[PDB]
Amino acid sequence: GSSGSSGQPRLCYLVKEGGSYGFSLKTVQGKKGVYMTDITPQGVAMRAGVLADDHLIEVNGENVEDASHEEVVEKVKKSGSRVMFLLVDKETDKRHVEQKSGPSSG
Repeated sequence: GSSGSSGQPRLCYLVKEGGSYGFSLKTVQGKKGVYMTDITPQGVAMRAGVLADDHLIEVNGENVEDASHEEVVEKVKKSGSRVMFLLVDKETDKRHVEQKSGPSSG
């Protein structure tokens, strides 16, 4: 329904403008759920105020936290022309922070 519009996280209301939105979704191995990776500049996304590496919480009012890419990509196209994306900032959230590894040779 309409219980709760905005709260802790930021509401990113996307509005179809040119061909495809200004964001891109991708599935990462090991991780559960989809999120924004490519945020086109001065585009539909960058305009809505949606940052990258933001774990999806719900689309058009449909929790996608543990939703498969297929479920989302389909919910977005079906949604119609506009959609409501809700995610958290990359800084606010917390990811697996550890001594990253570089290139190995030998």
